[PDB]
Amino acid sequence: AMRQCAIYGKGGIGKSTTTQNLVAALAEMGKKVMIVGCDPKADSTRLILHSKAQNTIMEMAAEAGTVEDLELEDVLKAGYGGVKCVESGGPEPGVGCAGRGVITAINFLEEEGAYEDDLDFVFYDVLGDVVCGGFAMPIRENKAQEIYIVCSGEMMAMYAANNISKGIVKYANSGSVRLGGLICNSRNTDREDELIIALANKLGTQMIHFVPRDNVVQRAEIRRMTVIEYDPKAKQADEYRALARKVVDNKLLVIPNPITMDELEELLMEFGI
Amino acid sequence: AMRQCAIYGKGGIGKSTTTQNLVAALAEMGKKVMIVGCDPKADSTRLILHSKAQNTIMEMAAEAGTVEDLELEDVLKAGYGGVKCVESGGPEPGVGCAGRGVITAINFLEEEGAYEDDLDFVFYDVLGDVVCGGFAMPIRENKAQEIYIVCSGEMMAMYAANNISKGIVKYANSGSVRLGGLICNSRNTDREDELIIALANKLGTQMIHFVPRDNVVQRAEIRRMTVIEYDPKAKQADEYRALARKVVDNKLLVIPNPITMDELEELLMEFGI
Ligand SMILES: Nc1ncnc2c1ncn2[C@@H]1O[C@H](COP(=O)(O)OP(=O)(O)O)[C@@H](O)[C@H]1O
Ligand SMILES: Nc1ncnc2c1ncn2[C@@H]1O[C@H](COP(=O)(O)OP(=O)(O)O)[C@@H](O)[C@H]1O
Ligand SMILES: [Mg+2]
Ligand SMILES: [Mg+2]
Repeated sequence: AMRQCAIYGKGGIGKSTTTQNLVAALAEMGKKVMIVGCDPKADSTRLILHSKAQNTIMEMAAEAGTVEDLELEDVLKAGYGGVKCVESGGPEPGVGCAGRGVITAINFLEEEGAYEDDLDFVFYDVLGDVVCGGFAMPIRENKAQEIYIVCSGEMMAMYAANNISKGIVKYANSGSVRLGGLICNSRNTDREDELIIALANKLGTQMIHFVPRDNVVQRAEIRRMTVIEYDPKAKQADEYRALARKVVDNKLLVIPNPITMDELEELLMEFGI
Repeated sequence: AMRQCAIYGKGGIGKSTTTQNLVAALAEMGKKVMIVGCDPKADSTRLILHSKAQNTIMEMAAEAGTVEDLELEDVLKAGYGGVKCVESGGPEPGVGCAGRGVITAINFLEEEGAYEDDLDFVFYDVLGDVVCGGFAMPIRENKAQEIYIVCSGEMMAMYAANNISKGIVKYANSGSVRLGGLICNSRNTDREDELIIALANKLGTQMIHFVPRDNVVQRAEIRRMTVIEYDPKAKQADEYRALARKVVDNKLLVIPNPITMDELEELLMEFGI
């Protein structure tokens, strides 16, 4: 078996930084992991690959002719800890549906046997500002059974978490996609941990980890590395190791209870944010 | 004539706060303005209307039967300074295309004669994390001739500005949609104004105003008002008045020059962000 997980959240909240560091910690532990980038920004694997980014399936298919002219061994790339990496890509802005590349990529990976039994985890890093097209496909088509939402005390980040949860509820009659937890990627605000715990409880889930804001992230990323590789002794490396451990041990996967806008505002008012 | 403007930018960057305050300042000056909300969050008019939000055209059409059963006088609502307000709405998460309501709304407004000659400005407040579907329609279909992008020193906010600019370039052969400027909505970071000026120069535009981070915004919004209405003497009210004046006087509308990821990273490295 393998655990298929998707990391969702609003743009800029820390999906790719959190995913790549979490996965590096899992690889450091001895797990076999694949990351599938499902965000048009297409830099979801660069810290594993030590790279600028990664050429996308959409780009490589266009240069080869069709996606069938591609071979998996040409598309998947291995980096830190043997983690395997692939980017979906997507159409240029103003052209077609921004999520169309996700559908092409996941189908290609399935057909070509990328989901070999020896994998322990797959992580999809998915744009979450809209829940439609290819960005909804991991939920709609039962590709990621465990959804973890990166958020913060920012109202927009909490709204996004609630919106993603509404999408999970919409497809709960089929497949087995569930909300696994919230990950608070801190903005260094007071009581932020308490706020995200409260939100998770209202949704029916948990806050799986509170990730502190730490400048070591930027110093590692300037050098195209995870904190795990860049400075294994960093306090922030231990934070990502704690997040990885709790993801491994997590057994709570729920159909969430989306809340009203009044509930979100009350949370913010209460915790003095 | 009227000036048709659209405010784009990544989620949570300050589009709705900036738009409603800018428009309040324009109304305070004696201009006649309409705001069209083009973000599924659907709270782009609440500070003009003193409201929780506004019921959307998609919602009202469903309750009436068809969009043709709606009357403009039932849909448009007037608030502070006589500013007229309408919300597009959109499908629930996981269902259909998140931007579909924008197409329905703009077409309804055009057909029903909402664009009366006495209007001086129309502002569309548009989700910008993806540039596709109804979110691209104001650009693709020549609805907003002047695009202003709210951003900040945040890398993701600058990436979004570059992405929106790529969409403008894509449709420059038809219609007359142009980039009018960048608005820096500050994160209280050092040299942020210099950084956004540099980005604007690389794109071929200008930074039309630097909006400071000021807690008076939250105090006004808790009370469902713009800063302009809440505390007309606030320093931040004068900031929005300066932004409004410069939008009124702006004559630079360009086909932008999108930059490479290396250029963005160099900007960030240079200004020590
Ligand atoms: N815990 C953290 N501490 C410091 N910086 C962070 C942290 N998490 C993310 N960042 C920074 O935030 C920015 C956006 O993170 P990213 O993972 O790219 O967001 P997303 O993938 O959700 O768009 C990056 O520059 C990253 O270095
Ligand atoms: N200049 C500012 N100073 C302080 N808070 C701000 C400022 N601009 C925006 N905000 C706050 O940022 C949050 C997001 O702004 P909003 O306009 O809703 O973003 P968007 O419409 O782009 O999603 C709001 O809570 C708003 O009060
Ligand atoms: Mg990312
Ligand atoms: Mg808004």
